[PDB]
Amino acid sequence: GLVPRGSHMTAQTVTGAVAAAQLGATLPHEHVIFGYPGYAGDVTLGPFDHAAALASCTETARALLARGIQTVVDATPNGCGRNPAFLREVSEATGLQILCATGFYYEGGGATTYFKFRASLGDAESEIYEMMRTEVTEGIAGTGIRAGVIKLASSRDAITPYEQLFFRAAARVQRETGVPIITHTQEGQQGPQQAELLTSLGADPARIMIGHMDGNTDPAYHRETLRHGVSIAFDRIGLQGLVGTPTDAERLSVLTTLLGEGYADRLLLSHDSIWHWLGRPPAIPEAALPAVKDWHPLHISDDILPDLRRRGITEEQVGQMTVGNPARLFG
Amino acid sequence: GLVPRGSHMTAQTVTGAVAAAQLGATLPHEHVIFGYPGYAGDVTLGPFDHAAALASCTETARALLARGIQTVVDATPNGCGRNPAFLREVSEATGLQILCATGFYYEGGGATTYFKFRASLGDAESEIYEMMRTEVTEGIAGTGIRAGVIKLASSRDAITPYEQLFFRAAARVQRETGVPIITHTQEGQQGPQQAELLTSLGADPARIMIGHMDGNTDPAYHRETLRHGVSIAFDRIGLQGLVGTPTDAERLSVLTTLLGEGYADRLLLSHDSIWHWLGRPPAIPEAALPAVKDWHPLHISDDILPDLRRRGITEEQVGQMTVGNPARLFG
Ligand SMILES: [Co+2]
Ligand SMILES: [Co+2]
Ligand SMILES: [Co+2]
Ligand SMILES: [Co+2]
Ligand code: NA
Ligand code: NA
Ligand code: NA
Ligand code: NA
Ligand code: NA
Ligand code: NA
Repeated sequence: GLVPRGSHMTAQTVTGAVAAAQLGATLPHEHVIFGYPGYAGDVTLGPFDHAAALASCTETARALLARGIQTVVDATPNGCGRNPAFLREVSEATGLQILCATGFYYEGGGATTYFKFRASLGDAESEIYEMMRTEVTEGIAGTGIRAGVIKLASSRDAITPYEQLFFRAAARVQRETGVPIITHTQEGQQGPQQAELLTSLGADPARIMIGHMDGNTDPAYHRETLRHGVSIAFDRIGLQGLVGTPTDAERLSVLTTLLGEGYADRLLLSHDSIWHWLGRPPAIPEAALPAVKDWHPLHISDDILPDLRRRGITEEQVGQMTVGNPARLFG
Repeated sequence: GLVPRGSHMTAQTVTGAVAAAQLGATLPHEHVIFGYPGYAGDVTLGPFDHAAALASCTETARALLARGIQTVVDATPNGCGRNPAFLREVSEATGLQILCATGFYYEGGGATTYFKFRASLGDAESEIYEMMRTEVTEGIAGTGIRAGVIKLASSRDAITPYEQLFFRAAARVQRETGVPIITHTQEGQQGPQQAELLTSLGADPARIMIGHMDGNTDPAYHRETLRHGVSIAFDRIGLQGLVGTPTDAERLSVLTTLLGEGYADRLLLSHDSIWHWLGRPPAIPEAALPAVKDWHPLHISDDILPDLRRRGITEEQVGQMTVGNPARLFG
């Protein structure tokens, strides 16, 4: 198959390097804690309850370990609450391995004023490249905790000039270190584009995972993204009917077709779940209850995998998506 | 003249209440420390140097006190680096009185994802009202440090539906507590609108200061804002040629005309200066040097006031803008 080619480090979780073989079954895109940019501005009424958060998260972590999931990739952008030290707390308490990211969110949902501004004053791309490179080879906020992946995100209608500063910095870093890249696609679009862009910028397709691909239901769109030899991820499984987002029945339709055409080695599955919100706890409006009912990290282990298997998917296919793939991609 | 009418507390600086008579000459809109939303995401390479920052800021503070300026209103939005405890450090070290704000920035330069999101899920206006009310009557992040003013900001083309959530919350709070409101106008527009809106929402025009009014050079625009009986502020004096922003020569042209028509009691003067940047220190491109040369907090005391006086402005007019007005408005 296609093996990563070029410089390579070692999967750097928030508690240290780990050999690819030790990653085990993995959820490639989740969020232990998250907060939309501005949550910090609601600190007075939406303060972080460390004790409550640490207890809640370790609880969830132990439930994953109970299901054989040994590793989780936390994809929280630098502006969206990323807290390595805490993540490390959760990891050290449970034994769950967690990698964290480096990067900012798409123009519309990230804390974009800062670099959008620096961009007008100078070489922001280079500045972003330096931050990424440092966070992936030395550590974050000087804690010694390195990022295990670079997270990129784009908007619906295009990968904006601001978002591209980040794709270029990432490519530089991916080329230089071999670190993996996971991405966020907005409302099921730009998947092929990020693939064309990253590969054209020289980033290794074998270390690239185009995210939120379940956000699109036309399998032609997936087949086109996969042409670039990158991995794609149905990573919001469980979130049904919010922000474009299709139903799982729909996601599984596509998946069984792609699996049916031999794409097992390029497909990963996650929830993009949030275990503990930062800011004021979200007020889930009555009509939205069903949309998020299966939007938790135990959904794939308990509902999805059994559903694929009983449909014809093999134990080997499930094993390739949940263990094989994360192994080669982050390992 | 027009005196504040309705409930009223006491000017709440970051070190306690202070009688209006004790405010002295004041700079109604400055920023001891600031950071565009996202600066926190650049923590690894743009970390906060407390010692260096505390030394730099107290230095600046002492320079203001040396010029008779006894009070500064820090207008930093909740997402833009607001740090009451630190502000209090600077105040306690020098004796400079500082009030801090409560509020978020305009849709385009603030950390707007959070509430723009909560807005779609529920009654964000009410949530924002609660935060504001608490921060102005009880304190911020539970530190006991209360906000002395509510800061509102709008965009260039309109006061957006998101920005209006904030104008409505503020109005509620202004009506209920009597706390002052200072605002940010984008690229010299919406001044009359914020005035129409706030007053129509029942906020006291005698506790309202429409900001960044020097951003517009047509005095017809000022005269129309002033019709609502609110105060207007040429509060970016010193920033010349960046983000619309006119030249001081131009700002003074308008000012001497407004002063010439008897508007002394409704005009305030500030710099919207930043004493210490949060994040990676800003890279000032060669061509921009002149634009920010006079963009520091000693500019009005040393250059502006002497310029007005030598033009015909009286010691009493200068005294009304720099001492009288802040006294009634924040006192
Ligand atoms: Co995403
Ligand atoms: Co996510
Ligand atoms: Co402003
Ligand atoms: Co300002
Ligand atoms: Na558990
Ligand atoms: Na971000
Ligand atoms: Na793969
Ligand atoms: Na000094
Ligand atoms: Na803000
Ligand atoms: Na006034």
